[PDB]
Amino acid sequence: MSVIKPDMKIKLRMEGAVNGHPFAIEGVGLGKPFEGKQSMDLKVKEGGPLPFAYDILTTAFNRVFTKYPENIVDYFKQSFPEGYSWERSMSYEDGGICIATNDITLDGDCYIYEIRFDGVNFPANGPVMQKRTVKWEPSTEKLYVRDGVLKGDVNMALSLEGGGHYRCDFKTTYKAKKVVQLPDYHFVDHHIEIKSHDKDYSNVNLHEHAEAHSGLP
Amino acid sequence: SVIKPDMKIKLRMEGAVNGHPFAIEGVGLGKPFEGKQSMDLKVKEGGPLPFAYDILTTAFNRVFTKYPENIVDYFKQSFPEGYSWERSMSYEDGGICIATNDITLDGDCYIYEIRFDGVNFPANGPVMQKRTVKWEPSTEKLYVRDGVLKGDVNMALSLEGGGHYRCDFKTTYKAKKVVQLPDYHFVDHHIEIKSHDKDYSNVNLHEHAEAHSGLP
Amino acid sequence: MSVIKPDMKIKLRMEGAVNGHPFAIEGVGLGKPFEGKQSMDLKVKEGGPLPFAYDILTTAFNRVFTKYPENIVDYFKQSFPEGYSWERSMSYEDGGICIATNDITLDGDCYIYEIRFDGVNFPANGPVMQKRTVKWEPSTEKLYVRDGVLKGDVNMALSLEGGGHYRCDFKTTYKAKKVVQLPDYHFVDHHIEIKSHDKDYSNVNLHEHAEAHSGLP
Amino acid sequence: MSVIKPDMKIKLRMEGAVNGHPFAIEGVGLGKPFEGKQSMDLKVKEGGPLPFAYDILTTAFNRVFTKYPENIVDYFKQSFPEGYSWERSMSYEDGGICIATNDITLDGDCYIYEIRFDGVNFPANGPVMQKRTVKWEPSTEKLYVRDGVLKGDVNMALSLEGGGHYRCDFKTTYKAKKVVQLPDYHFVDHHIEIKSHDKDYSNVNLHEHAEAHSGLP
Ligand SMILES: [K+]
Ligand SMILES: [K+]
Ligand SMILES: [K+]
Ligand SMILES: [K+]
Repeated sequence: MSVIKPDMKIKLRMEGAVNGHPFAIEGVGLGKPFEGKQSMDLKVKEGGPLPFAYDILTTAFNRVFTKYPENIVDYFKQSFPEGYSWERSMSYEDGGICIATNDITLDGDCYIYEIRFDGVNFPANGPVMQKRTVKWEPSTEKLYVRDGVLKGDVNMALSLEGGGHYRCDFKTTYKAKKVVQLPDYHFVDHHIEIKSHDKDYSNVNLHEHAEAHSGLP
Repeated sequence: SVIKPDMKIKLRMEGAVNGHPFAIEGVGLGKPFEGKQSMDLKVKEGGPLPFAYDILTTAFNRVFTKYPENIVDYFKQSFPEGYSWERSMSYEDGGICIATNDITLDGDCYIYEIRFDGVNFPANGPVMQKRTVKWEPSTEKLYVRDGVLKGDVNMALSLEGGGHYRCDFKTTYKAKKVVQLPDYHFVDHHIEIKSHDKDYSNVNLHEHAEAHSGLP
Repeated sequence: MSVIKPDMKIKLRMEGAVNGHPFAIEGVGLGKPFEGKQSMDLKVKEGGPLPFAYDILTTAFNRVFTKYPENIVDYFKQSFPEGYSWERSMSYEDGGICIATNDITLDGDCYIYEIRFDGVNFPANGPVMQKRTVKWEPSTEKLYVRDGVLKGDVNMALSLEGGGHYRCDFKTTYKAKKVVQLPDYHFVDHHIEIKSHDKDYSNVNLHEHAEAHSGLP
Repeated sequence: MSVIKPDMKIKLRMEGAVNGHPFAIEGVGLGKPFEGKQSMDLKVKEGGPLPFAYDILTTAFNRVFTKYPENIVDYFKQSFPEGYSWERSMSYEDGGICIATNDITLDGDCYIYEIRFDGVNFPANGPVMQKRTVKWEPSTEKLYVRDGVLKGDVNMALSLEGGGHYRCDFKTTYKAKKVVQLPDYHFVDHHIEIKSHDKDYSNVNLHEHAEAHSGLP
């Protein structure tokens, strides 16, 4: 009581490949774990310029930054100081598919992410290889316990240039590194936004706002 | 001027699950602007039903959804001509249902013609074993595609003995006339069986639904 | 044991709906069970002229007509005279999805099918509603036992007018009406063909050739 | 002169992660490309003993070793000496999902593979993490052209210890590194087998036999 301060820092490195093309990105940021807000700056270190839509990475760049109510177990805050990991599949409607992992540790006031990201089967003319995405719409993730860990599923949509949406289904498994208390079925509303970026996206400023709830009464 | 603050509902569903035919009729009423509704359902054929009644309930109308001013209400616009929907329901254990509803309006009463079909439910699964408790509340994601409205929702049935059984809904809503097309939005749901008899020949069913646009 | 002839007959009625549009079709045919060949003539009785590619229905119009090698168990011929039923989902790459059931009985030398077929979510501009399909490619179905019944999965593809293919995944459950010996994992090669039809498909002549095998040695 | 001999060699390195646990494997082998047979020895170099069923990896360890008839275009042999790459998703019935990539080059008479393999969401209690798999059944892959490259889809099944099967759907994209003749829709029968292995699977002898065909008749 309590290793989680109302303001905390973040450092990350992501190593990855999309359609066989390796890349690496590093980031530093800060957030307010209790208001469920956070932001960070990201730099492409390898594989620049990135030949695919930068949006497909942004949800990989931590649910501790989630405003939780008193009446809902917070699975992620409990997990610390030791931390937790997640595994995620991201299945796009045109047969594109990404899978990512994050190992999350804590070093004093700073969370440290080790991220692996991989994607394949994106069509050369699809909205990802042509960089035709605008942003992720807001979302509501559904979280439920299975086999003693936490699952989260969310229907995601990328707004497209020239209108319409491009759909993706996320399936995440969250794994506390130690015994914590398990939440009941609940929801997390999200909104992730790229607030600014250069032309090749080599530098990105990224924000997220997330709040948990129990849905309709 | 066809949508009165209090409306009635009449429906018939004809269907089959794992090749077993059945039919259900229902009467109900709701408050379209409050996004609340309820109804009484009676199994007319194929009773007693050999499968979890819960797979049928979401088939038994987004007219009954509370829409804000700032969000276009596709469903209230479609009347008096009305609209139809098509829906696939994909269960994590390979069970799959598809349903259709053709919705018309007669005076103050909505009329549903529903077809429901399901296959490949495992005999030892929670559907055929009837081990479901209720649907969790949900948030549906609605977006336009090819001039019509799509709605996708991550659904989950609570199970006897704990845990959940997941289902992915994909719905297409089709107005039977030209209507204004909404921006990407959400509909929170909560559907509940309030009462039923032992073998579910009689069911009282409630839904509460509200539209919104997510996190500012 | 002997309730099957080297030549047998078929009668069927299918009732169905695609995208909410009801229809009905009847058919009569004959086949050579032990050779795995059959053909039939089909007539639209209701809902004509069908507004969707007829091809989506054709596999719905009996594995009794499969040549089975002596060394593979034949679940299908073995089930008669009590017969069997099947349930099938057919998932198309564009979100279109059909499910169908067949209850198969035997009356003397004639199999009788009671078929229900339903499909939804076919896009208005897609190859099914726009009737742009040419034929099913031949296929190899994979059959395996689960929970004391027989499963069959097959990767299907419709050739398209002006090139390319439109993919569909079939998952079938076959259920004998009496206890039968269960087969080992095996394959059925298929080739289904519309040999002739009239302009709007009110009348169709349909052939299938099917042989079981156990793959590369 | 043809860069493809009747007998050729193979060298590979795979780097990967399953459920967030990294590993690396190297292999050397040889095969007869015009006969569609090949074999190789594999050694775990990092991450061993592998904590998951080795079986999930084996298909990631080259369609060149496929016997093509003369009447079917051979996308793979044509692609050399410049070679080709593939991307593959492998979707398991219990929500486990792997994606892999292979970049294939040619050095003299030795193919060189650079392989990335990633898998997530395999349940702790599943047959992959519990190592309850026996072998892959033989299979028939379906190959078709799309967007000027070659697609291959295959229904796979792992035989399980003490009965039954565990199903996986493969979707592969093959990309020649230069312009080659595109084939028409066809099939490849496969049979992959671990012929021998030591106890924790640090050392594996792996064989594959593959033949192309056009289906019935
Ligand atoms: K863009
Ligand atoms: K129950
Ligand atoms: K056509
Ligand atoms: K084993």
